[PDB]
Amino acid sequence: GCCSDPRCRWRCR
Repeated sequence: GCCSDPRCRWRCR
């Protein structure tokens, strides 16, 4: 998953 930064939290949210 890339939900670690504000530049890779696309589908994260």
